[PDB]
Amino acid sequence: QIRSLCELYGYWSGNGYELLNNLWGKDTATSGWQCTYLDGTNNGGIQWSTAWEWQGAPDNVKSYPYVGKQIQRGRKISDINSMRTSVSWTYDRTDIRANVAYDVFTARDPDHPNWGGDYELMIWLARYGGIYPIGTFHSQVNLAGRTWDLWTGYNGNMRVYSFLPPSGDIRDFSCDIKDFFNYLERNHGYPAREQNLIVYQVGTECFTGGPARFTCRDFRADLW
Ligand SMILES: OC[C@H]1O[C@@H](O[C@H]2[C@H](O)[C@@H](O)[C@H](O)O[C@@H]2CO)[C@H](O)[C@@H](O)[C@@H]1O
Repeated sequence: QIRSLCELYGYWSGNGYELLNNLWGKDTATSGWQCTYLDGTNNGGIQWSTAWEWQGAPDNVKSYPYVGKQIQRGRKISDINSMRTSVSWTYDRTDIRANVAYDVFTARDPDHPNWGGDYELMIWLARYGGIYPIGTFHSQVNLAGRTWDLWTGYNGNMRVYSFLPPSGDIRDFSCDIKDFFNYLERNHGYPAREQNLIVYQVGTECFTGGPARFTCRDFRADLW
């Protein structure tokens, strides 16, 4: 690895991307740790991985190490035409409580901190160990060439929309996240004309299990 980010909130940025050893829930663990590795920045993308083991509090996320596309504040979702992204990943085992997911926060306050927002949009590519997203099942949705189970609910005052695979995982994925926002704007009254983009990320939410290793073989993201 080019960089090993094993400290709490160990951080790298470059090429308009960033990487964080984002162990935001680790104090709920009874044992374990996690490191995030920058493996490469080849071909306009990022190659990275994370290794971990956690015990305790099986409904509590311990971490969400992520790669993020850096974005400028003050861009309304309605004024973003496209958020094209692809990811290729593997997990070395699936007998763990964890997901793989895109995470996007938006907020009416363009200076809202990066830990949250008014709204959260997640696109889950894996659902291991019997975990649930925030909220309850809403409806099925056709986007990005797939069918999704949409779940909705609240994390504090933040409304969370999570799009889940009905079965299996999706280890190679590409999409335009604006398709997901446009669907929410049409059918859920999502106020895209007053919501600003805060973060644009992919990573893995880790609850319990391991030793486990997530490998992001390639990540690319753009927006226009
Ligand atoms: O806490 C935020 C985190 O929640 C995760 O869902 C939890 C949920 O908080 C809890 O109420 C329920 O009983 O357990 C689930 C896990 O199975 C959610 O999966 C994450 O996306 C979210 O970041």
